[PDB]
Amino acid sequence: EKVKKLDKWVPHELTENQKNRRFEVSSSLILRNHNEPFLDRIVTCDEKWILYDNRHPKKVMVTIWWSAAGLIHYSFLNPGETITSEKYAQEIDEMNQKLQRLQRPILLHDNARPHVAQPTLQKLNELGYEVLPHPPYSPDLLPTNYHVFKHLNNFLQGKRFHNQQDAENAFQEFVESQSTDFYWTGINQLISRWQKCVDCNGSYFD
Amino acid sequence: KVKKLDKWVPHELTENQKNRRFEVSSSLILRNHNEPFLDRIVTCDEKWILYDNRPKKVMVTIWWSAAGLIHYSFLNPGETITSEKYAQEIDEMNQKLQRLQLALVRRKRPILLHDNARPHVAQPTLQKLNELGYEVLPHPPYSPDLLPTNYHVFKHLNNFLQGKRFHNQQDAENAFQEFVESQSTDFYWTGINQLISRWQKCVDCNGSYFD
Repeated sequence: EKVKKLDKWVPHELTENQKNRRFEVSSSLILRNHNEPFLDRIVTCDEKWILYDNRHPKKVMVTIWWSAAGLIHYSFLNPGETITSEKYAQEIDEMNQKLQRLQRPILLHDNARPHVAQPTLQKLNELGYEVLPHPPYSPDLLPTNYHVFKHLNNFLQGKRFHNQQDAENAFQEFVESQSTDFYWTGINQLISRWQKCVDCNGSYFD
Repeated sequence: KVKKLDKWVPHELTENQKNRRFEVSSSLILRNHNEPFLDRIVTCDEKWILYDNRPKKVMVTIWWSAAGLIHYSFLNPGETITSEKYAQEIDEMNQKLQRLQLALVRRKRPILLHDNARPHVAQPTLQKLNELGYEVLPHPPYSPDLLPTNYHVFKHLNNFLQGKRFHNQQDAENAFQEFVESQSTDFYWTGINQLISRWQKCVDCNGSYFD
């Protein structure tokens, strides 16, 4: 049985074992960061379906890569082209190129997805990326979902797009219209979130 | 399933079991490369000691670190460890750590490497580690080749226990004590400062076993 949390499908009631993994990771991150601060090294990412009609249907999947410094790279996935480990690998590799030019980094993302397989992992290892521990079923702890994609939504409400290029202009209008303070905030809010999780002994706190 | 290094690990790792082992080793190597953390590790695991060694048994637990033994403890037969008891165990282990460290310049903050797969690793245990400021290193399921206790200490034990029989628990226990006391401080350092190379191999082997 499932429920939608931050647009992501998640247990209608976490198991005891699922709250332990959340508490354990949250606790350790809070401690890690207090002793050896790393928030400012975090690169994070997720995907969101953008619906052509914001009141089956038609929609386009976007992927965004960002850090507290600001946006790094987003791309769109063409309708009917479900993404694979080897292209994600690609995505990663040019994400890294754009980053280098702005400028080791630490990646925070949902590791429990398909395109997160050997080629992908290979790429990150190869490129020198440490992946941050992340408890299963925890959208509340991924900044793209609790921050970025949430504000995107407020921006998307009541919008009808006709062509793909329109959606993309709405997204890109949105991301590009964002201050660096917007990204800085998404990331630096993590510590509070880890704490809030711990206090809830690993349950959802919002 | 099938036993490896004493513990029940599958015959074939599903493709992600091997992915997780890769994801962690890669990250741990990288993290250690950016900010060395080995010498802050405190590791521990549990092992049914057997009465004749070439059924009656006695479970032993050992906490240690690259600097030495910290604390070990036996569980009589018939007794099961409770998350609360384990929590108490941690609190005791911790107190020894600080006497051992009380000697130093700056204690740095301990990173526990241990098997969270156990069942007595639950809220009470988690609460205690948190309450004590203990970081917990990530650990891939079914990966005894990565816990030093299992691959280093417990291995050299089977190697000193072989062809030995005792007809009482105190006498088993006594054997263990004899062993760990005859280990010099850099026998422990070696179990720890060996992880890097063990992580790598897991990576070079794309998340599979390597011995």
